[PDB]
Amino acid sequence: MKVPKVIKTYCPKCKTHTEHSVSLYKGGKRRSLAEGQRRYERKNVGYGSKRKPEQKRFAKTTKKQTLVLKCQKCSYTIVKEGMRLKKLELVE
RNA sequence: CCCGAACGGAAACAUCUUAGUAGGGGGAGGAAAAGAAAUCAAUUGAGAUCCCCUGAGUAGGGGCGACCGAAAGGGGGACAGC
RNA sequence: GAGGUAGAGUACCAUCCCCUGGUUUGGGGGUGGGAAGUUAGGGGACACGUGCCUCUAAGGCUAAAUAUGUCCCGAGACCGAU
RNA sequence: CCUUUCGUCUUGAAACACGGGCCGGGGAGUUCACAUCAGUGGCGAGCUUAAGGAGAUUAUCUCCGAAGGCAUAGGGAAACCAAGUGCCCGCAGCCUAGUUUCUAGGCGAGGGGCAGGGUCUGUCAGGGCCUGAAGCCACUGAUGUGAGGCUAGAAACCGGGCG
RNA sequence: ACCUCGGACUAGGGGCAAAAGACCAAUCUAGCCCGGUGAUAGCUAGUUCCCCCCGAAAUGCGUCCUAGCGCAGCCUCCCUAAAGGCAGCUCGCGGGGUAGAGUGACAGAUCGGGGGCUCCAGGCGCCUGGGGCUUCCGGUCUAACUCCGAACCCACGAGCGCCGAAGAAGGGGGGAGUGGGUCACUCGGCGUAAGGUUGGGUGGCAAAAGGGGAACAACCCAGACCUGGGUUAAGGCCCCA
RNA sequence: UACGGGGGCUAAAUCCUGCCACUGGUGGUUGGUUAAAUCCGGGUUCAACCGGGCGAAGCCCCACCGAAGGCCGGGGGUACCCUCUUAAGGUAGCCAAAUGCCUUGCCGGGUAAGUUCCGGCGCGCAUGAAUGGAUCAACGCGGUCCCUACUGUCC
RNA sequence: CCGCAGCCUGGCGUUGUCCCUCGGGCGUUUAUGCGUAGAGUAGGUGGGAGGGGUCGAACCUGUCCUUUCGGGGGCAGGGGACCCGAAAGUGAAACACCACCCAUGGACGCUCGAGGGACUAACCUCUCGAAAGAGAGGAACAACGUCAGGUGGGCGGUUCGGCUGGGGCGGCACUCCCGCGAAAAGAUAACACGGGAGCCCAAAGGUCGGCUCAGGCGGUACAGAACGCCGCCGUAGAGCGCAAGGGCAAAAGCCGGCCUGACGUGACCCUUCCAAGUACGGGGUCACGACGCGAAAGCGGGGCCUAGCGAACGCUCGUGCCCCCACACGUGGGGGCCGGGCAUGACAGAAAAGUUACCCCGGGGAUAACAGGGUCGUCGCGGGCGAGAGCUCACAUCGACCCCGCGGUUUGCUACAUCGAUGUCGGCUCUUCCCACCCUGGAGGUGCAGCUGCCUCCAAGGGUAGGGCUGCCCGCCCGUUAAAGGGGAG
RNA sequence: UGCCCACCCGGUCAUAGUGAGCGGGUAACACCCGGACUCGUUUCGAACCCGGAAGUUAAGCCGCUCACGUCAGAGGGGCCGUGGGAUCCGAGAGGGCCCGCAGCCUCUCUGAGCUGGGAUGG
Repeated sequence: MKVPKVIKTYCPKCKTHTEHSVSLYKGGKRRSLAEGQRRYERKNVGYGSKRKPEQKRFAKTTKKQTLVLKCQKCSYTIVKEGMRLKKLELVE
């Protein structure tokens, strides 16, 4: 697909339809020392089999594409619903 | 007091649990152990330890799965401290 | 009033391992470092700082209150010779 | 005169399926704890004493002992907030005169439907939950769950010894 | 590389094996005994007093699931609740594309003739044969065609009819088994077929004795409180009888 | 204490498993490099120090020598052609082998008949010379086939 | 799927002393600096108009080093005492003193490397020695401990999907969708049939406006059946993204204009999933708010409608706050919500390879193999009919294409019976049955001179061998005989 | 008066349609006049938009006739189902019969526009 860089949509803080910056969604860094991460080593310490099952088989060819819009007039950022696509082209 | 199991359970099973039990080794006594806080808790309080009833399946742990699982305080027993 | 004493590879720290709810927080050990020590230290749920509160280890030793039937008295909605 | 042999598995299969010589004796849904219900009783905005102590003809018994737990308010993670009333239909019973024999009408407990209120959430409608004042204890009972778990039945694996 | 005797040593996930997974005490794809341990069984067999009342399913969805379970439906028992409830029919009023029928009403399938137009081959401008196009006329089929279209089945209202305060629409609660069905008839599909399989509806049987069909789970008659009398059903009536 | 210690295939024995591309040497050269000694110039009041021409042998190069070391494939196509290692591409043998499908290749032996076996010829789908192919002396309670003698195995 | 031994490498400790070249440093020792304008070396910031001054300066004269030989910096004597300005320039001034930074070199005690070397006193190896102790070689290595990484079926535990007309192979009927199945309510099976999806579209989306298609006819240069143009007809025969079904004409089709509603938040409801429980997903109807389109009504939370998709846990993102302790407070760091993404196609979500013919266990006739029953595609046989050949003539005999029947001799399916056993091929012996008659008996026809033939019908009383090859059956063959029939009886 | 006759606004959505022929208009309705302004023609006043308005029943509109399409009625012909039941027939396929219902096609003939709300014309 093709999507323009700027889309006039509603801004919750601006309480009307405003211009926005549109870009793909990117996951953040794993951010070690998380509670869900801390227990991993505390569960991996000692002797035993691979404590947590890990996925090895993959079925879906692609992954869901998500749109991220930022509200220029108030620096707000909104999170949109995902969708399955080949590759979301950001060219206007 | 050291060493240290599998069986099963998770309807599979590997983390986990079954479990510091079964069992090994050492060493006593008629009881042993422990015993005088680097204890608690929290509006500035209590006052060794032990066991009994509660606190309580609460706190908290774990493919958050089966399950495991306190303490503090209160109530009893005798309450000895050098 | 003045002066003095008050326990080291011990606390504590990093790491690996063990276990217990102890979890970024517990205790033990191996390994490496490693203090202060009275004008000392520790502790008061992640770390650090600040104040406030309470204890003083790294040596002892200890009456009773409970664990049990190889045994001895007693009792029993325990059976009558497969 | 009419009549396939017991039990079980089983769509039927029982009669070519299994287990069945005879007799006698033995022999299999129990125990606890929790949860929940029923039935039963005691008390009641309380209930309930445990563990435990004292006295006693001594495990019986009597008194004492709320320790505690459940209910007595819910929402949400929290900071916190935090109700119990108001309409209507209407059973039994009662009252009214007829009782002609009675929904003829009222009163109407209970109950039902619209409400309302507290709470979080949503910017309002809303949405989720709670709220109309009764549970606790004791016995027996039943079922689920955990313990060998109705009875009996395996290859397995492990520890320690003995060849 | 003979054979054998007495002594001695090698221990089980080990020992030995001129090695067959052989032997190691009759126990060897991992020795024995005792203890974990009353291990694990979604499997297999048994499960014991009487009377009486009531009284099923073999289906759907999910499941490393089809030899079991969860949620349903189907049962029994209890309490509350207080006038309606509806397994049938009739009327009224709606829904339908199936049986059938049609193909010039689409989609396709498919047989022939006639007329005209066009091209080619042959023969003497003509004729014949063949090729393409059109028109007209005729016929043959459709689970995946429907211009039409029943019986029929279903919704709702009213009516009829039945049950109902002796024995009660709704609500709550305790306890289950049931998830392998089969056959007969009837309308399908698969397959020629099948006491085959797989669907819709009904009926038994399962759990239903009694009478007939010779005996018999299911075929017909017909639902066993008991004794007795009588009349009858499905069937039968020469003898067995 | 390596003619050893341990580990792996095998089972005795016998026989089959044209080329100078590189090096070495020899011979030579248009041509390039090449030490010591010597000449010239700068520079130094002379010496130390910088560049220019001559510079032997060896090396750079070519050809030959393989009873000099030694070497001597595969693929494409139809035993042969062709690029490269590096020059060519291993002759030869064996075979109805366990290899051959037409099958019982055909024929002969052996019997009345032989789907068994043996041997011979040659159509090699698809042998192509190494942990392979061929090979039987002696040996075997090994397996198959045939003959004699034998004989109640049979009729 | 993995885990643990062992092995290799490296780090740390047992780990000592001299060094040695270089590159790093540690705390020190010191000394070295011109874009232009200007008395002139302003390298860049500070306190600082005072700093030096028998608490020794200006002046010039040389020895000396260096440099962009610009020029400054260090030497005592000759000289016994003087210069910079708060004054002139510089986007930034004082060679007025003392500080910081960059930058060049050497050295001091310590550390690390590229490393290298040496020694012995650790320690190791061996010998002597009763002990004590001594001697010989390697060496701060090795070896051990510990940690990490690589390898690691040497050893240990495990799984080895599901559906299935036995199982495996086969395929996915295992996730969702169209029609048919399917029988005019709904629901309704098949490893039934014909098919699709794991997307694509910033425009293929919203709205407004305009035009009407496929196709055919007549006339015009190139001109053509079909490029364009002018007229006539054309009820969909086109087109609408992707399979099918349906729907659609001033449109949902085609062409332009403007847009981003393919909207945020909170809802109810349909299908999923009938009656009669339920995850997703899709879809519909809303309110609040703001948008966009059009004059407007109004229409727009995606595609004309029906397929285009993923729980817990954990991770990440956005969101405004909330919480972090047995004392409070501060900072950091964490935790929670609410929603989004990261996947599981075995698609209602374990992390998962083969053999066991050395197997073992509890079962299974809910189920394979031999053996009954049902059936008859095949097999054998029969009959109908009759193209054809036989000299003529279908039926003496052969009968093609077709059609209708029988048997349950093999062979195909069926799983009703048997899995706590109905012991499996052949053959031997022995008994019996049947007739679709091989011979023997009777009768007949004949393309029957006679024999030999060929064929039909009746007839099951009797007989129907012996050998070779092959285990058989089957099959080939030998020599006689009347021939050397075929089948049943678990 | 009137009512229907067209018109504007419709409902029914073909019995109301299509095609041809003819008839009707001095109002109504169109045809038709012209574009400077409004607006507008990826050329054009074609069309649309605006300003109009001579002529005119030829279009259209309207009525009528005839054809076809199409709804019904009747006739002829075509074709033929299904519920309910039986130890009825038939081996089966199938069929009859008693109890209840039908419809389908195709030719012939006969009809074939209805109606609400308002300003013109008779």
